[PDB]
Amino acid sequence: KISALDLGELSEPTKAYFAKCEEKLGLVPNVLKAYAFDDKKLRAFTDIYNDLMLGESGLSKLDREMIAVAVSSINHCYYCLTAHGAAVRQLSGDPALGEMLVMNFRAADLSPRQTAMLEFAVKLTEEPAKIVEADRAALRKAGFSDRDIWDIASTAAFFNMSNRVAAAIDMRPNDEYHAMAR
Amino acid sequence: GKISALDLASGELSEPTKAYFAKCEEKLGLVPNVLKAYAFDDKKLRAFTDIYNDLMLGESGLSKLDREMIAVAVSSINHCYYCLTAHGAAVRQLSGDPALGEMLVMNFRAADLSPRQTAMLEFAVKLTEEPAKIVEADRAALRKAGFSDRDIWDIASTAAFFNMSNRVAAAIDMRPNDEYHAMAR
Amino acid sequence: KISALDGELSEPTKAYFAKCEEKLGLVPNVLKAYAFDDKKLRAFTDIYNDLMLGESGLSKLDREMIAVAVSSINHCYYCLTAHGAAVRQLSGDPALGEMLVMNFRAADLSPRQTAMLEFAVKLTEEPAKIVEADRAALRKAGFSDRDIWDIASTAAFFNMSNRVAAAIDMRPNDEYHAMAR
Amino acid sequence: KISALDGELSEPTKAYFAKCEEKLGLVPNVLKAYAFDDKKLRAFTDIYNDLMLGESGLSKLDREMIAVAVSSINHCYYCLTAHGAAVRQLSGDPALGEMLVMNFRAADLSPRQTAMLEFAVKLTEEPAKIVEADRAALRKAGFSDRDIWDIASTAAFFNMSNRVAAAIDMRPNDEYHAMAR
Amino acid sequence: KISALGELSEPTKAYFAKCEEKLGLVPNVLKAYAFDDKKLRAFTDIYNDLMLGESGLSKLDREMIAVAVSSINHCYYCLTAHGAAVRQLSGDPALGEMLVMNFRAADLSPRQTAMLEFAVKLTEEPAKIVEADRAALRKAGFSDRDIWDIASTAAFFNMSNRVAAAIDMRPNDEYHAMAR
Amino acid sequence: GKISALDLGELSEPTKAYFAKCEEKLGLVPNVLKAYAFDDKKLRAFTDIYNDLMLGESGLSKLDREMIAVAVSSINHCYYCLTAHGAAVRQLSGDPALGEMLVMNFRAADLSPRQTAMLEFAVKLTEEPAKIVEADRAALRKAGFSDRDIWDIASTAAFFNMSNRVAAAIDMRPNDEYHAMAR
Repeated sequence: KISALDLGELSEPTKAYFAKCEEKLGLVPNVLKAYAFDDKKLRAFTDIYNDLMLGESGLSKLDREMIAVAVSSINHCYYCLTAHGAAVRQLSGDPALGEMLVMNFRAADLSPRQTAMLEFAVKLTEEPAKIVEADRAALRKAGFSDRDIWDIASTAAFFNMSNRVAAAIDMRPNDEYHAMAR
Repeated sequence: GKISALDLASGELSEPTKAYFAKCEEKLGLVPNVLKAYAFDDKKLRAFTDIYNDLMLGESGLSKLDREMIAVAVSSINHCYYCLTAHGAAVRQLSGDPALGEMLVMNFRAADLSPRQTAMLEFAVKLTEEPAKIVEADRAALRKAGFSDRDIWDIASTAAFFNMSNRVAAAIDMRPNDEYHAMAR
Repeated sequence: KISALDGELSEPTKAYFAKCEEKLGLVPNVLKAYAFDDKKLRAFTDIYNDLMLGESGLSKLDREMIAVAVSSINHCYYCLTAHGAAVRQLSGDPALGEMLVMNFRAADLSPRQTAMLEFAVKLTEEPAKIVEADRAALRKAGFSDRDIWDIASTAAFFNMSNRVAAAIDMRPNDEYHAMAR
Repeated sequence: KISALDGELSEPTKAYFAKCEEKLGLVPNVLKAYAFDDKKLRAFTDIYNDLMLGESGLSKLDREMIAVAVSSINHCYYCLTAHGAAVRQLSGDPALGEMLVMNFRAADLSPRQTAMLEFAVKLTEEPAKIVEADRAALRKAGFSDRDIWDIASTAAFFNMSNRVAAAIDMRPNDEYHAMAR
Repeated sequence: KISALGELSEPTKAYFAKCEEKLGLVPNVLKAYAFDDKKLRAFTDIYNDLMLGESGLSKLDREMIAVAVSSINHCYYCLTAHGAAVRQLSGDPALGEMLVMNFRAADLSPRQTAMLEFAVKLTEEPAKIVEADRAALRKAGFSDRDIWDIASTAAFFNMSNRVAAAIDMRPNDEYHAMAR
Repeated sequence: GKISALDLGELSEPTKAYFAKCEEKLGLVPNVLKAYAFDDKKLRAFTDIYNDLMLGESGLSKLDREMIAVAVSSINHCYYCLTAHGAAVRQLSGDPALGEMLVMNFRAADLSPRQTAMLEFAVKLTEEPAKIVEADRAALRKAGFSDRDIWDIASTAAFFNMSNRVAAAIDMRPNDEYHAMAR
């Protein structure tokens, strides 16, 4: 079961893409399978995911994965802590960093720059109503540009969406994730 | 004047974006400020409009008004000025009922909603406040209200998207168009 | 229906409503809810009028702003409608009403206004946790101790109003929605 | 000090305090805090006496119990002290005062008293979420619509009292601590 | 009914004889563990060492932490029992009341304030403790061992509150009238 | 390679002997035992309570109890305990995935009705212990737990509410060995 919801054969272009996934990764990420009932939806998801997590940014790819895990920790999202926790381990080379981010980032002995980024993602996840100029000013003082700030917010905001889709439908992450990068 | 509290530079709009905005303006009589926020990268703008349109306007077992109701209920919980303004105006427009618009912004429990609409909005509230605690009984209750698994998917997506949207606007102090306020009163 | 709960009005109350209808273009629905007991109606109108229209270091708009911000946290349909109308009216600024109903942090308020609303928010959300630095912060913003009293009382009062309205499902007048847009 | 906030009492206020002293053994400090404006003092005592002492399908103990349960959620030192002593005095059971102050769920109340308190808790913690089902639970426990009003009103009022007290750090009289032990 | 969930051993009978003579009652919490003498011993040892052992915190400091924590958690048993201890140790019936109710009304020193504010945050939001929180305790006049002792006292009452809560453990009637 | 953020020395010979028995049985000395080793009386009292509760006779299996520990630790975001007891769930279940699920969100795990009722009670005792009523015990009994089970469930949940708070307060650090174990 990739989820608790019941939704056709895959379209030719999704089979093409999934082939690519299986060639590059060992596997087709289950989130893509969840979306595959509707190619418009699949394509719009992959378009945003890739721009946000892989696009050009002052944040590294690992920065963004660390934001994704921090937010997914607060929300207790099993799919995302699994998939993106594997990504932190893999991108960092540090199996322990992935566990700490999954459990409590305050445990991690992060740099000031990384702390500031994650503390903002925390407030944005927990109490969006309360974000004020002082919260932006804290990121600037940490050395982030305003476009960096856009990218931190966008990433944190995105995972607030991803967590809730996954929770809503009980989406299951690939079993291969668990053993990777340990 | 500023559409957000970030201090962004920007170059010219691409000719495709100028055209696209010419049509927003021709149609809606405004270019929604969120679109202007994403115009620094046509890549992002296209991503945004694709997801928004499929979500809010594509085929669904949810009417367009149901989805604007989910948008506003979620935005009410998170106290999102951008979204309450913009989707509040959409609810008043689509229903033809300015008071309904106001109830959803303030407290949807004050509106005389069908059991179906209540079940939908109560799921959205739980997904907004405590996504860790969603269980099969939550989905079971939507099914008792008549929703298909594809509908549950659309409710969850709509509610999810607004949790993202509210956070992007909150994080950067995004400013809704002044014109929304007076519409459909 | 003015509420979810179930004879004739008194002559004093029938005449009180004649006047409201003259001065305002309507009888506020809260007055009709209390109308089953004139003792209770008089008590309410006495506290309401002293708090909102009486003497204070706060302007009447300052107090309507506090009312809306508290009602916003509590999601009170009656009070957001009624006092939102009042902010639109007193300020001449339809957008300001909406900001206060939705999120006051979007509004471009003075430091004094901001200080006043942040206190009303803490008193609404965690009154257990008020400490002397909450009072010290009002003083820095320039509030006397009597202004602090008035802010506290205005905020406390809509914590009661929000809860009566919510309990009984009290309905605001339709005309409020169209007003001052 | 009776609060953390900074002339003479009026003649009628001095006479009223002399009478309190005789009838109660003390002048309630809340009355002293209001004594800077007799209008406000009056408004306070009118609403208080009507709510707490006026005719209702709720006993006087029922209403003090609501008061203390609200104050306990809000951690109001003034009200837990003053109304806790009221519960102890009216019930003649010091243990019951304690339970209500600490956690009413330990008390072993009737199904009626538990229905009433569960509604006051919800109204206190999440007024945004009150629905018809909540009023329907009161009816099923035997309350008339007018009791529902009185229950709501009592709980609403103490959400205002708790906040005025907390905002200004209002201090209860020392004598309450030893009362009815 | 000490709770909402028989024969005592001879030692446990002896031990209850000394509490009786020393305290004027047998704390109900002891009666609730006395179905197993080794769980009773385990409890008494940890309890005694915690509240009565050598520490840079006073016995009263520790009893105040117990009450502030119990107040946040609304624990009838521990508010009653440790409220009594605070009244008795301090000599001040009002102080016990203030901590049961709201310690911010209490007029404590900056050192006592820092202590209870840390115990509060640990009770409410243990996920968010940080070095700045420990640096604020040092600033208020606490050692590293005093931080361990505060944390352990606060942590223990977070367990006690939850066992009492879970089984509806009832405090002794006699606590209520004491040191008033 | 610090066991905590506090200024915490020279172990007694009995304590060193016990730690060798730890290496022999566990492959490591739990850092929690090192934290307590400044005083053997405290170390002794901790080991006594811990072992009775986690290993002593009980209607709950050892795994049942490690699951209550991880579920509580998950709510409180306790890095020490999620690490140490996450590893114990993986080791006792032989199912790496189950350890992850309980650390992340137990509602994802394919638990029996009975197991779910247990964790649901652990959750409420963790989040809102003021609100525990007879109806919460009744639901455990409907799930088929005895009252001695209810007590053990409550004691286990309670205990980790303390353990998490001591760990968080002093920044106690779990052994790096835990992270690779039973994967």
